[PDB]
Amino acid sequence: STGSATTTPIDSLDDAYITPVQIGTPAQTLNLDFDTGSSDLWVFSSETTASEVDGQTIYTPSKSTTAKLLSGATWSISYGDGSSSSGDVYTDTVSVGGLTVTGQAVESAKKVSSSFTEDSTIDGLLGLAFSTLNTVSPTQQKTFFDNAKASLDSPVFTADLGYHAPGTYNFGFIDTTAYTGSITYTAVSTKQGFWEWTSTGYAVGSGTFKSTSIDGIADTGTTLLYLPATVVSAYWAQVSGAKSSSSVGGYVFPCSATLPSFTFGVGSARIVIPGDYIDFGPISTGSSSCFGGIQSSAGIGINIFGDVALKAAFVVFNGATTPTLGFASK
Repeated sequence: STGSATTTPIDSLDDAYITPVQIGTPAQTLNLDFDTGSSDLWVFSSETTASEVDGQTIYTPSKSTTAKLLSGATWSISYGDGSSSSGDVYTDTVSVGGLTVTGQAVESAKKVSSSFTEDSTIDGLLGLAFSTLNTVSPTQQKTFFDNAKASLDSPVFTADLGYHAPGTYNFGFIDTTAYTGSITYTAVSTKQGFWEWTSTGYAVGSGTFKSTSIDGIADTGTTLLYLPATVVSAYWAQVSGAKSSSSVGGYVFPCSATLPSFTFGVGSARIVIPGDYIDFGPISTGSSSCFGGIQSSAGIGINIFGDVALKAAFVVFNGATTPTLGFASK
């Protein structure tokens, strides 16, 4: 089997991407944030505290003839961005773009933190990291990809995110028309539950490529590119007027700047992020100071190749017996 669905930026800045997911019988379509950095499929629901729902589409398990309460199971997740959610658990039928899993754990929110309520475009998250990170207790549950793997033509899914434009998540096949050149595969450590790999270095604009190992995660659920402070300082030093702002919480730069590109290594291959992908717009409405898309990972504990990086590439999440990650230019 295979599946294919279109993923669309939630706003004009590409702050996140949503992909429609069919849940239950008859189908309830929710637009979920496909997150290779977490392992829970959780949704706004008829159980969510009413004051915490503000425009999202909800899953109503009582209207699904295939939904079954998973007795005694609860979940609670806290994300690196400070957001959180929690609730109970159903099993139900879940389909993405033609690909169907029966018995998928659907984590129904009872509580969401304010940032989720404040974002009316995200109805929940579909985790695509390793099932070892799933938060359901007392019996951990499997991701959608983990449940679908055995049935897929190949045990893979691909992320092709657009810059200011729609893109595609494919399950079970590699679309050889979606990228240029070849796909370079690189090793993955699953010990932390993430798609964790080691970039071979970086360049800023037309500058000299610096060979240096950068360990980090391929995370479709994080907007920006978080890298070591030495690398981020080298990038922003090339932008006249850029500086790190403690009040804003990272590097800002004059909105009139033209940004240089940023290149990261995958083995001997190179992925080039165009400068425009690094512009996240005014820090506040009407400001002429703009927020940078490359930020220090220093307070995080891990480097994060988020959407800024991944949308420059066609990315293969290879779930073979020994998982690997593939990157191609596009």
